[PDB]
Amino acid sequence: IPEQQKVILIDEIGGYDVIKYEDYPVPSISEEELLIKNKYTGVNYIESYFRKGIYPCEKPYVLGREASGTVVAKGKGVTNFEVGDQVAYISNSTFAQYSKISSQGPVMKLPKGTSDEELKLYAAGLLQVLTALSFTNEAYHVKKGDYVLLFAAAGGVGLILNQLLKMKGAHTIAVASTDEKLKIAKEYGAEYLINASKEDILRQVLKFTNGKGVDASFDSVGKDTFEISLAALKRKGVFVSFGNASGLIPPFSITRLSPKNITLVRPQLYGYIADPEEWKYYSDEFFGLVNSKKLNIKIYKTYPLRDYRTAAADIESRKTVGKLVLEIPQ
Amino acid sequence: IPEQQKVILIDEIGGYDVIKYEDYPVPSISEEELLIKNKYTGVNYIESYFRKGIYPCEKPYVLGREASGTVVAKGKGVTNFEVGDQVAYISNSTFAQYSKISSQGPVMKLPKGTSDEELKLYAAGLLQVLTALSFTNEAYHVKKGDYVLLFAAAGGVGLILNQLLKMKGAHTIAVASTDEKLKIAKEYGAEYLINASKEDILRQVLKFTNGKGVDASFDSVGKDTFEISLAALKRKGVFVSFGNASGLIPPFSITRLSPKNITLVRPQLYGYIADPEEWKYYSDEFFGLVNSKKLNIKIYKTYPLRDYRTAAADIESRKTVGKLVLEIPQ
Ligand SMILES: NC(=O)C1=CN([C@@H]2O[C@H](COP(=O)(O)OP(=O)(O)OC[C@H]3O[C@@H](n4cnc5c(N)ncnc54)[C@H](OP(=O)(O)O)[C@@H]3O)[C@@H](O)[C@H]2O)C=CC1
Ligand SMILES: NC(=O)C1=CN([C@@H]2O[C@H](COP(=O)(O)OP(=O)(O)OC[C@H]3O[C@@H](n4cnc5c(N)ncnc54)[C@H](OP(=O)(O)O)[C@@H]3O)[C@@H](O)[C@H]2O)C=CC1
Repeated sequence: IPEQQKVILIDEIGGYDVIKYEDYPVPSISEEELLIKNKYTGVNYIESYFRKGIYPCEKPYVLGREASGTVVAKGKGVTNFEVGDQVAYISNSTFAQYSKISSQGPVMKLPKGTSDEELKLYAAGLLQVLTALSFTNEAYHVKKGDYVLLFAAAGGVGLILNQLLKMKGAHTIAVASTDEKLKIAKEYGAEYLINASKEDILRQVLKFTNGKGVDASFDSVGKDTFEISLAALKRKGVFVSFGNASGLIPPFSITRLSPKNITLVRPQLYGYIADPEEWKYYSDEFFGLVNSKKLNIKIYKTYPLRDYRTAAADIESRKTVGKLVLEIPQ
Repeated sequence: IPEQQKVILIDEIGGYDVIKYEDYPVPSISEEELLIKNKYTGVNYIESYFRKGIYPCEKPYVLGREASGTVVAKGKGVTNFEVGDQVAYISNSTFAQYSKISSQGPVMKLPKGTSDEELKLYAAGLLQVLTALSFTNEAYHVKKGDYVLLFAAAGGVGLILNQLLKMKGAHTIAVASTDEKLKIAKEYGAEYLINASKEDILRQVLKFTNGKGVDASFDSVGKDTFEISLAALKRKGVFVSFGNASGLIPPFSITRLSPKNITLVRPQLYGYIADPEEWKYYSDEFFGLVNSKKLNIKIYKTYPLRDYRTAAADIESRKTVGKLVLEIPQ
């Protein structure tokens, strides 16, 4: 195990030029930790918030949220994992050849002899599926018959949400920026389609819901959609605001939730997988759905780790559908 | 039916001197409305928000939220009520000898022979019981074994919540400004007591919840308890912010709900009794609980309508427990 490795990091906030592919230390591990050599890591929109200074982080800051790979070292007290075990896990600093995580943390042991193709699939699906599952179970518990507004409907999280909402018998009103995206959203389970580049979103939502509004809004767009979601919600509806793609929602007076008794939730994945029991619940569900092919994980493109800047530009351009994946160099 | 009556109104914002006991027209009614002669009307803290300019209202503004009385006139299209019916109802402009409401609104027909004491009881209990029922059913669905933080615990809504939370098998952590008030909260079902005037609230909450925090906070205090509730909540906890006794909560970034996946609700009673089906559900439940004295309605003091200003001063002084009621001389 080397002293140094290649990672993607940022030294400061800014545009794509601040993304660096550089030598960086391999982390040391404690008695309960795993050292994992990564093979694949998923691209997630959140990296843009850190890069732009929307979310704070101590810099130099190694990027990444999830990875799949192989345990190459373990602490003295680790019995639930073996060296050579193939794993998928949620962790920072995963745009890297080597990352560490607690053996008690959000790491799942994959079946022995898992292939590289499957490893890529798990790296592509893990974070976004866990997010979709937990947000539709706990943030707002989606019921059969619910009308649900879904923004960024053909994106990574969006395509998983489409599938889950269909499975649950919800009526999904999908919003995306092109007709070609909405076609894919439909393929993935969306019932009603709104092209935000052509149509009045609120007017269409009210049309599809008989003027009543939606039971819940799963809205990852933030600033530019806040007023639309609030207006589109039915009385007693639930607003799950879970992203900032168009910017942060400015500070608001919670009195605005009152006329329609709107419930507000601004969740993050971590808070639903924080215990071993919560992690086992959702990671087991993730595995079952993906393995049985009940959930499809659409991969837009795979890029070498050093090409993350291209992936960042692609996803932020709004051109993409599904998941972008980065191949970690051996 | 007279053309003129007496009411309590405000012409402008300010202190108690702006509360006026004034001549005012008896309202004209539409074909679907009832005219009700009031006997009793409850005091509610919300009147302070309108008087101080915290909540906007068109002035001159007649005060009141709830009353009990007798139907003295109805519109030609009304068949679900008769002249002579005794009623309990939720309506504005009820600090008055005569008020109107839609026959399709939140008004309930009381049994023939309802006594004067019962009329008083219903006017004392209606708004606060409906609030407590709906907020513990829908705003946050209280479960057996939940730890629940309760501010203003010996107040009108507070004493109802203490009783309901106990009935549901929840564990109430009651917060109030004196030991004497807390003794009453305990009598009404509180399991834990915190004197906000001399204790470290968060430290006591963490003691009582064994470090976990509360499952929900029912917090009617607003500005000055915002931070404490957020800190006191368990991971995945629900914040039911439902009053502004200390002032409005200033605008804040909803990302502050993210570290603990906190659900936020800022409900108003109306939004849970907005249609005939919802109104029937909660008003039937209110009646059973209050008529049977399963729920106790503590009356602090009864004032004549003309003396609302003393009641306003009393409740705002923080010296009161339970409900203040206004009696209208007939
Ligand atoms: N709270 C949490 O724990 C998590 C939150 N997220 C959030 O969910 C969202 C989806 O993540 P992910 O699947 O990685 O990304 P996506 O693949 O969905 O890409 C982002 C999409 O957002 C839409 N969008 C709307 N407005 C803008 C804008 N002004 N600029 C750029 N894109 C915009 C675009 O679709 P279109 O053009 O069709 O509108 C774009 O394709 C992100 O906002 C992300 O931050 C993701 C995972 C966990
Ligand atoms: N959202 C809704 O639909 C409804 C909201 N409400 C709200 O619920 C709360 C209770 O109403 P109600 O029972 O009528 O009133 P209360 O009888 O509870 O009287 C208000 C109590 O609030 C407490 N309080 C805390 N901080 C302050 C402060 N800075 N100034 C004055 N009082 C303070 C006091 O108790 P202590 O000294 O022990 O702290 C006081 O006794 C109110 O905030 C009201 O606006 C009521 C009904 C419906």
